[PDB]
Amino acid sequence: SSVPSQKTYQGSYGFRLGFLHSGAKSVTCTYSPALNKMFCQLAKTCPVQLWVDSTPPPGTRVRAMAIYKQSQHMTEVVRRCPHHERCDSDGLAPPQHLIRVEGNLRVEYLDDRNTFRHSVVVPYEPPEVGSDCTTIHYNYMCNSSCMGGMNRRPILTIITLEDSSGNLLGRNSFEVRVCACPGRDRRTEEENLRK
Amino acid sequence: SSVPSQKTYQGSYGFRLGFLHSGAKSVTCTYSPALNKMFCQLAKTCPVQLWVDSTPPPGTRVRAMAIYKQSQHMTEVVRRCPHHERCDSDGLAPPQHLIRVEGNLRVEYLDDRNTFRHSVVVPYEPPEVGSDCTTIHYNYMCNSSCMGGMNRRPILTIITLEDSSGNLLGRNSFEVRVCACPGRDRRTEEENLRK
Amino acid sequence: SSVPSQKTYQGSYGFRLGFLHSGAKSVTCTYSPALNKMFCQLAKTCPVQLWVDSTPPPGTRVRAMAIYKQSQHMTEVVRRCPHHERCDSDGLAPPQHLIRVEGNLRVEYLDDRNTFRHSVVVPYEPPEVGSDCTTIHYNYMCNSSCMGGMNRRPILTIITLEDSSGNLLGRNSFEVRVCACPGRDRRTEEENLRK
Amino acid sequence: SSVPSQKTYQGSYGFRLGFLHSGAKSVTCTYSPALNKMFCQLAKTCPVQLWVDSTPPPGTRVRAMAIYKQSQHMTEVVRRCPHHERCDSDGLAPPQHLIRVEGNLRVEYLDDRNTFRHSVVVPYEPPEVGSDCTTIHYNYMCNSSCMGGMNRRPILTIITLEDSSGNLLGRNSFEVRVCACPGRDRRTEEENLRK
DNA sequence: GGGCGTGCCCGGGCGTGCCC
DNA sequence: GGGCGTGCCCGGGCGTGCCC
Ligand SMILES: [Zn+2]
Ligand SMILES: [Zn+2]
Ligand SMILES: [Zn+2]
Ligand SMILES: [Zn+2]
Repeated sequence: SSVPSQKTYQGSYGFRLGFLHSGAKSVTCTYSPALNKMFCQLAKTCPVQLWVDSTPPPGTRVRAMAIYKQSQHMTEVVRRCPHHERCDSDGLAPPQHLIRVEGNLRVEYLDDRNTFRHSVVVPYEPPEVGSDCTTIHYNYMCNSSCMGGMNRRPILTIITLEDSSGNLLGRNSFEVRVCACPGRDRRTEEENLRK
Repeated sequence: SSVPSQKTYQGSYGFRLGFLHSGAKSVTCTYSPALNKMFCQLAKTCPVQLWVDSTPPPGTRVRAMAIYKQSQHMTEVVRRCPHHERCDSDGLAPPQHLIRVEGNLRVEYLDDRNTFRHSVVVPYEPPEVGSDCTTIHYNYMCNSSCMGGMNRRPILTIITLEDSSGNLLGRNSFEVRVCACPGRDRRTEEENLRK
Repeated sequence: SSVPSQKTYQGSYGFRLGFLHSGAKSVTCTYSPALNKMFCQLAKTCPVQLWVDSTPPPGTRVRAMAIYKQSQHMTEVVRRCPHHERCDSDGLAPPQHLIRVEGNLRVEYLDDRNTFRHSVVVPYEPPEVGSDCTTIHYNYMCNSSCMGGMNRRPILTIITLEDSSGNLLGRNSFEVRVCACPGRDRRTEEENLRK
Repeated sequence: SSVPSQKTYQGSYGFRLGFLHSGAKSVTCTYSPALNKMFCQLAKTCPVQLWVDSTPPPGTRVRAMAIYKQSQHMTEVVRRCPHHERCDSDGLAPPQHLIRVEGNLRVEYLDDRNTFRHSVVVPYEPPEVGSDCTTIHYNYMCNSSCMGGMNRRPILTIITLEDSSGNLLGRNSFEVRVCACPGRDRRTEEENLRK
């Protein structure tokens, strides 16, 4: 009961995610729709669009949390490796958190008091007049390969729309690989998929 | 009267088990429907799905217990071998218990006061809206071959749906082999079966 | 400095070891001169002859100690596995000791206060008028394969002739394998040697 | 002035090092005379022989210290990476130290008060009558590749014979690679050398 | 962008107590 | 005495940050 659900849930507000088109072997961030997987470099900007069919009420929040994808590792909390944990904080993000948000004055970093899982939360803001969507800029602060952290294990990022009390309004998820060469690794994984 | 029943019993709630599809000679966990037998590596995650036709009431519990499959050994309590008993506790599991549950804050480990058999219990949780089933992650903390423990003897795991008082609501079981090479050993035992 | 020397040392008294001729796949004990290696079954009698060119003085003692043969394991104390440690004492031998002596009223079992290594000691007795030699009956109380004990690692037995203070008068050694089928395993290891 | 000398110096006592012959792709430890380089697995035993032409006086000590081989990295202290630092102490070795000695009751672990470099020291012991030499068992507690530690950089181990005050009596050194497959990597580096 | 690292995954096959 | 177990040794080969 300590691993959060990843089940997609558009909910009453029609909550969906969108991703940008990207460029290179070493592109900073690129999303594979075939794999529903984001490939990015350590600490680079990963834009994620939030789409809704209708505006949720005031006090709605947007939470991001990583979990390991594989059954064998689901119950292990995703955290930064010891090496990077001792390195690059912005004053708000605790050094142990993998996922950060940039460019948001109201960001909150949470350590669940029962599961000890990390997450990062911002208020939901509606798009400008109109718009079609709102964009959050996430950063992942370890490579998937980091020894003593993710240790080459795939993760999912779970994005939830929640009320102020943490009740679920919507949920979406995508896989992530943080690596040196996102364009190479996207092409490799897509070719293995179509094989 | 000191060996528990293994008789299948879907009961009033239509209680059934499901297992995941698995990958390798040394896959960490794989289930053989032909043998109704789980093959897994020591301490690796063994996901088991709980299916019900209708939700049981609050206070319902899910218990797992191991017994030796063969008549000659049924009356012997299944325990960890002395070597592994002295090794890896998570703070909750007594070191003598073969079966653990991972990722559940409400787990209880029991030593029957009359039979001295071990079991591990968690509360039953209904699936998310939606979902079709609930999944528990079990771990087996000795190999089937462990000298002074299972000593190469096959075991059954008995999963029971129970009320708070221990009254039976449903029961299912499967055989287990804990070994270094679950893929090899599943294939070997399936080939011997079809011979 | 915590691993004892195995260097052969006949010393002033011309101290040498002798071994009996043996019979079968599952002979209880058999010695390979080609390998300088004793093969025996768990807890069976292993006769070792003590030869001297001249009688050492009163108070001389005979000590036996096991060490792992391989550099990678030399610094680990040789002990019985947890399973057998909890099983068969004769009233004198501590349950953790691998090597016992049978049929000697003056046997002593020692745990070194600095290295924690085990040994077993008897007084040296001269041969009868015649013889030509004196024989000690040793027992090894785990198989080489025992999990959590020797764990398939080869050992040496070091036999030392010592004065009452532990000063060295002579030293000899031989390799040991404790196993179910000493005759099979001797033939296998001798054939691998001559290959 | 904060990087120690590696210059060979047999000194008045004719101090030299010797290495054992080794076996496999994944042999636990193997020494390349062509490269004057030790290849070993993390935490496995690395035997090093100490040879002298004459016995040094009482109070003589043997120190081992690691430095980075390349000019670009020489001035950086060699330490364990953060991941392994937080893992496996024997009660004596500080968790930050790369080099340990096993099986010696008089080992000392030092952090230089001026350079902050680590070293491990044992008393010099003369060979037995027999023997020709004395052997020390070293362990290296990180892989050469460890992120945040050696980070794929080659190191030298410097072994010094010293009086009680730290004055130099003799010095020798060898390169070290700690890796998963010492046999493979020795063969690879020897082939590159002869190219 | 091409290509070398290097811990670890992968299947082949040898152990070794015990069944026959 | 013949022969099957079964954890682990063995070499082949894929990773993936970083050198070129
Ligand atoms: Zn990291
Ligand atoms: Zn066990
Ligand atoms: Zn034993
Ligand atoms: Zn390390």
